[PDB]
Amino acid sequence: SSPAHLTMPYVMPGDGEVVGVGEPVAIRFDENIADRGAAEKAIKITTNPPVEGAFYWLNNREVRWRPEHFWKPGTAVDVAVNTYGVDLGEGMFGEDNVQTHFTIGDEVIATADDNTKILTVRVNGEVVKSMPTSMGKDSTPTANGIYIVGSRYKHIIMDSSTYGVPVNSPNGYRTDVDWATQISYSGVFVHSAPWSVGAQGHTNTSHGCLNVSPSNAQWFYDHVKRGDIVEVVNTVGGTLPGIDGLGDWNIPWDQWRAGNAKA
Repeated sequence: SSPAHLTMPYVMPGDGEVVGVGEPVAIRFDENIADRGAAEKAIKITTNPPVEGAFYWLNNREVRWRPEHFWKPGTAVDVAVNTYGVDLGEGMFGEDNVQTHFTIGDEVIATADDNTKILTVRVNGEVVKSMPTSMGKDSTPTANGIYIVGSRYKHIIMDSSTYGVPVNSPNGYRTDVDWATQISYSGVFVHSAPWSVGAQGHTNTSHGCLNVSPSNAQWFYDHVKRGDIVEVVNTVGGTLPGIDGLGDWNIPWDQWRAGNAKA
């Protein structure tokens, strides 16, 4: 198989998953797609209850599809990527078809307000939990906007070595973190921060992550799922880029729906 001439699609969420109301459909190709319009035409997304949605490309290989507003809980989504033998541009053909079926679970929206420094978790519109947080310092602030819950980790190592920065160096690090819920590809997590417990709810002290107590971070880890939402408001930061990877909802609908198949 030639990487220039054959490409395989991969769809997320996986088959049979239950995801949050912020989860887009993601179709990722293992090669660059020259004809984005062809790829979009080959993908059929069925929703029940039916809802309008549209495609937007985050990069040369990954397209996302979502509705204008957060999904309605209980919605069933069927995705048919019918790319087998389809010309995806410049002598590049789809290698296979892929399918997924998934459903949307409860609406879970956690709001962090820099005025109160509380992260308030709402489930189907009802407050179920409040937790003190310490967000990014004025000089390294947490960006405002809408974040989608991604991967979670009971334990994770943030290692500078991965970026070529040696651990034993001024900017180097090899850091152990518990109960880490990823909310941006750029590396924003909700996580256990035993080191900032006294500041949580009061003063911002972090590098941009949402520091919470060990117990509250375990709670968060236990009670969220992929596609749930974290909203950050009133920080001195900018807005999370729409093309972060988990920042899809920061792109206004009129921009999203116009797409970038020809842009």
